[PDB]
Amino acid sequence: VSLMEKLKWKIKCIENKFLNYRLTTNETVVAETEYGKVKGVKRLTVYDDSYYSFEGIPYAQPPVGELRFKAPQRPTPWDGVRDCCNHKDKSVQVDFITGKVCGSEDCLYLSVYTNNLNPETKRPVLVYIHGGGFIIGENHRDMYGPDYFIKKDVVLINIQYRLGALGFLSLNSEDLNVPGNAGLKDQVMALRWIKNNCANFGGNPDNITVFGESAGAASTHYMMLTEQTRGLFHRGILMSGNAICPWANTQCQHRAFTLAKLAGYKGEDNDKDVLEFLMKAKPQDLIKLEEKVLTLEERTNKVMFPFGPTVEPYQTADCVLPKHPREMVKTAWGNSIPTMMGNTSYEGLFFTSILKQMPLLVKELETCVNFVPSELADAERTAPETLEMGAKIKKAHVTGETPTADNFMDLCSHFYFWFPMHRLLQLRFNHTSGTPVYLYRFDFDSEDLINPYRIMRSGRGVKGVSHTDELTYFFWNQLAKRMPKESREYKTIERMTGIWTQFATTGNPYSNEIEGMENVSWDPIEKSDEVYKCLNISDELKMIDVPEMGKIKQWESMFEKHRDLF
Repeated sequence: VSLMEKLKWKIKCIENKFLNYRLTTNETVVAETEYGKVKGVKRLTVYDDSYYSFEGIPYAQPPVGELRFKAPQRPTPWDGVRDCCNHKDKSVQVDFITGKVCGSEDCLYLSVYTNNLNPETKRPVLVYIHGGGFIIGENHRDMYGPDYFIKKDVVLINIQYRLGALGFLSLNSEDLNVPGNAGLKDQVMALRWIKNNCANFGGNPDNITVFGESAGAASTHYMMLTEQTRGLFHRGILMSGNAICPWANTQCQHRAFTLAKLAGYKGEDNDKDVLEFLMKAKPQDLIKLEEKVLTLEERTNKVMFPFGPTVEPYQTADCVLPKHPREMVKTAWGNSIPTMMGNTSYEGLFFTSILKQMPLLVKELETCVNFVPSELADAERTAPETLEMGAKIKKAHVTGETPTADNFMDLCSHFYFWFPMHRLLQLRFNHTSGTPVYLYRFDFDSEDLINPYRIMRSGRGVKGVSHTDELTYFFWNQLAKRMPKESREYKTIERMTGIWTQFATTGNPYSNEIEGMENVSWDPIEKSDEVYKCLNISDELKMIDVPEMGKIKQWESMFEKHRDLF
């Protein structure tokens, strides 16, 4: 990230600190939790509203020392008042602006926000799980501020969980008790805390919505798949992702060795000796080195991250993912709660940054074999069958004689988001009670209000609605500002927070109390539907046929002779 964006960020970081102080009040308050009393503080927003803020609530034991790489344990109770007027540190990770490692192994906290601590009726509980490819992210308010949500009468909760190798290291040796998915197991324990305590904040434990975006969407879906969380929450919103996206799980059991070797491990490839080294290593040295773990073969085959969600190699008491996600859908309790899913209108437009450093990637569309789903393609991607599936992809996205960068980013919309969404719906249809699933397409483009991911994806002065462009209208961030109440940006904030709170409360996303939904008839998807219908969210709210349907079906055609793999 460029020196100018670095200094610009440094200055906004300084601005945000002074804004956070100014927006604090002296009105502290105390709530009960099952672990002891917590002191929160009331804060202000730039729209002159206010909310009670409880930050730094522990839902697990600090995962340090011997607890590193392991399943989370329940925190120790305390008798007194715990200071929750300040945020805790984020999971150890690389800062995308600075490129330096930041954060701490002590990161298993959650935040609880609400405009009213003593409501007259118990309120819908909204739980946000952040994305960041399972390697970055945080519940800090400079990125995920509840300022918009607290206009509505809900309780909003933002959790943290362990990222990267510290969250997702996986070893085969059953004696070592590092089956993997510690970071997902962090999410589970946070849920159990939310189930059992949200009532003390005015929240209704029988009306909980979990939602997330990117890796947060995949996490939300994982929380809907696992038996570990059955009945814990009641609605799910999958924003630009799910657990059968090709980036959302990986078999990383061999990669521990590689990471230890990068970090200075001298010795042989056996799990026990690898673990012992990794247990004593400095957390920052490990995270710094994660970028180098993937081989060139893996990157070629589109493996995006070294460590993430995995099929655990043996079953433990806290096991989250015992079979592949596609298999788990077939027995998922989550299949039978109201679900909303959606994507932006140009998801893949996100990859512009990466494309600029790697022009050569656009030549991959000449045959498109590297984008054939892994489970269908051969090792070298050279089999005649593979060139045949590749051809079906190329016909779908390459528009002229020679492939373009826009062909590429369009393909990525489908490779990373639409096609996995299509596979999940169809699969889900075969194994569900028949609860509704609603689709949205976020198609609202503005450069007047933005969020920090635009800095990362080099999205300055780029038209189109990229992956993460919609977070801007849900959460406050330190790049935001007060928007006029008549502006298109403000109206979209109302519409987005409105629909989500509408869905959270009733399990039905439609309301005529939302400006612009007067002629909206928003129907759920049926298994009989050959074509998906979605609410398209731009300046106007319009029900349409999903525009990406034709390409979606083309991708499906790759499974013609392999329908059991679909």
